[PDB]
Formats: sequence, structure tokens, C-alpha cells
Amino acid sequence: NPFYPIFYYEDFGAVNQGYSVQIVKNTNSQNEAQIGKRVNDIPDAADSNNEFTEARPANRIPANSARNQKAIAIVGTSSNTNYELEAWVTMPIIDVSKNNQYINADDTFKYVSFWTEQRYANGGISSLEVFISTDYTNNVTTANWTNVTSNVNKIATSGQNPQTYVESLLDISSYTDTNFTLAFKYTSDNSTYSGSNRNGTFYISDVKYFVSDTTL
Repeated sequence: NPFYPIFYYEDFGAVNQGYSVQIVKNTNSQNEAQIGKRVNDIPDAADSNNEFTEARPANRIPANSARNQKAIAIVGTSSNTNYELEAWVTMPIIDVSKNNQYINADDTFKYVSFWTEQRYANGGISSLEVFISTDYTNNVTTANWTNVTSNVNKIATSGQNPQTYVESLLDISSYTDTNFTLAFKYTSDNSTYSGSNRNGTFYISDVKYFVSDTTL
């Protein structure tokens, strides 16, 4: 792999470049321009508790074209109103087997790292969950999903680490599927807004698929 240890790392730099969005529920008609929009607020030292330190690769991987990194934002609260949403942000369908030209049989361990943030989320009425499908093609409602939220030690969480990007690390070493789809599911409700009861805005950024010779 010329890009070793990274085999997939897009920039979300244009509409649907490395991601896609499906809005399965929008009961209270939040504007769609606020659901899965691209924003300039990406992790840096000052907004990650100085944990996002390394420089990004100059190019998108594997497209090998100039990187222009953007985050994906989902706004569950606007105008002091809680909007009930089910919004999915799906990653590309990636071959995580050794048939991938960038993955070799001696790459014993495989990981995805990603960064998430919540702003103005309080009370536990919104959440960001992570799922894996190995039969997804183009519709989240026609695929089978396995909830793997419990398999990351940290993810953006209502009431916790406000306005701070936090890193998740997901071990996918046991997967060898040719059509491997990671996805994020945002859910929120429409209970009465207050500073202690609000859906907030969640961010998804810097989803990096990579291998390792030793456990992480």
C-alpha cells in the first residue's frame, strides 16, 4: 500500500464525496439543509482538548486528490425547538478483505477511527450511534445493521464534553467482507426545549480506515 497504513480516508469535501445522507424521519420539518450539511468546523488542537494533533495527508485516500476536509453536521435543535429526526450518514462500501489492493494478508489488525462532537445537547434526548452492514447498497432501510456503539470507548454524547471533538476507535479486524458499510445514525426527539433538555448539533469528521501490525 502506497498510503500505508491508511486504506481509506476521504475529506467530505463535496456533496456525497466519501459519504451519503438518508433522512428516514423528519417529523417536525427541520430544513434539510441543516441535516447532513458540510461545515468548516473540523477537529483541531484547540477544539479537541489538544488530542487532534497530527497533520492530515495532503491527498484524499485512495482517490489521491487534494484534501479539503469538511465535517458533516446534523442540527437537531434550531430556534429553541427540538426536531424529531432519524438521520443516517453512511460511509462508502469498502472492501476490507485482503482482496483490497491496499490490504495484505499480514495486516493482522484493522481499525476505523473517527471524530465526533456535540454542541448544545443536554438531557439525553438525542444520540449518535454507529452501525455496520455487510449487505448495504443504496438504502439504509433495505439493509441489515448491527449496532456497534458499545464497541467504541468514546463518542459524542448528550451532556458530555460540550463543543469538543472526541475520538472513537473501532476494531474491525474480524471483518473480511467485500462490501463493508459503516454508518452513523442520529436520533432526536421533540420534547419541550430547555437548556437542560435539547437535541443539539452533532458533527462527524475524519473517518480513517487503517491497518496495524500490533493491537491498539
